[PDB]
Amino acid sequence: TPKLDTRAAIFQEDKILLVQENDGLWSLPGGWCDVDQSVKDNVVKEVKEEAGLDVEAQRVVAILDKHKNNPRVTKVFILCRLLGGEFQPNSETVASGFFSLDDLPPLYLGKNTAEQLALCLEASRSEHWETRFD
Amino acid sequence: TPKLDTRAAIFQEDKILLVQENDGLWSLPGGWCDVDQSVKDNVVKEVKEEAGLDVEAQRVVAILDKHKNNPRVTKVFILCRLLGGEFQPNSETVASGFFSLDDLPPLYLGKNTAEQLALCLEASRSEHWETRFD
Repeated sequence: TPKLDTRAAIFQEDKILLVQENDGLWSLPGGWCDVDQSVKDNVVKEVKEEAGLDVEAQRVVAILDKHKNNPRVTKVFILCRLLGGEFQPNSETVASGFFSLDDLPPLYLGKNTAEQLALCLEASRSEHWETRFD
Repeated sequence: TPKLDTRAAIFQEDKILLVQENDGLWSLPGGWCDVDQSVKDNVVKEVKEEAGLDVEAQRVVAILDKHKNNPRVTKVFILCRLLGGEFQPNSETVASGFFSLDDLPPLYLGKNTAEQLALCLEASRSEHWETRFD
């Protein structure tokens, strides 16, 4: 079957949380779903490990086919609510920050486009949401 | 990553479409997601192949972990809207029908519980829907 990728979208003052990798590109916390873990458990653990943050998985923004949306992977964008924490040294990422969608840092487009981040912001602002899929 | 399973929920007069397998058990059309196909393309093709029906993928009912909900699989329940067609001979299923949730036939519980079918009915009746996940 297609490989599962999970991405967490965390907002504070409508600014999105992004993590920076060794190559200097920025992306939503996430990655390939651990075989023995569910989508929700996987995003929450990845946010803790990559951004030092405690979050609660809240809403499925979108389930998207990488080939149709990014430069065989099914990508699950999960809107998460911040509980707390702070960035800590780790083997996966080197920095994190809250970024305005009008002034984004260089993105790892294969992981998340500006369009997908804008979709996540719209999901965070909506009382009702229709999960997108293709 | 976990294997992806897609299930299509099709309603007519609030009765759900179920397909019967060689073992005499009934389930929603679906199966493991083809590696080169998206979730949507995969459910639509599986409905055509298993039930002889043309449907349009509409809504993500739920993305559920098999281990937490059924007797390492991530299950995607998709609400589909019927376009037309009729049951035809095939190598996967032997019959199909619309069943009332108050009088269901014997189910392949590993594929779909009565609870998951009831969840799909609730999604078909709701103008707004919050996609469930765990």
